[PDB]
Amino acid sequence: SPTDKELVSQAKALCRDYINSRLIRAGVSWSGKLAEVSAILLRLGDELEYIRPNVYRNIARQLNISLHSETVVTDAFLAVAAQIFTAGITWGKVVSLYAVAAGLAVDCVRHAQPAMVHTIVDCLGEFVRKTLVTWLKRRGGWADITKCVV
Repeated sequence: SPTDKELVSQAKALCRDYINSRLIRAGVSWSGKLAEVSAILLRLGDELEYIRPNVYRNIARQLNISLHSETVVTDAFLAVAAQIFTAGITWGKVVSLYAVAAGLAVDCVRHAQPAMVHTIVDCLGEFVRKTLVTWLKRRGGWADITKCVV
């Protein structure tokens, strides 16, 4: 029965881990239950990019991002996050939120804006806190994502 504070802290730690996996895999990272969740998240995110490459691969081009400035990335992330959930919350939609955040973060890092990753993580953290946290607690928390596969 996690608290809202813990759920948000885990949301940001899961974001950092997912992003770190993607940066390392993209080749631009030149620097228990939780690990289970991270592996599921990466798996479901990858499946999303596999099935819908035109939407989740090349996030920056999809959103028409030219400058990787802090206001552009933050407004791009928030505007997509708002549209993702307008019709309800599901685990698949949460996965899509992380996939958008990581696609943006990879593009920032490739364009000499690695400082932006901290901002993306904070934006996802605050969006979860204000939009999703009560739904997560009804599911039993992040561990419920293990029910998204077998």
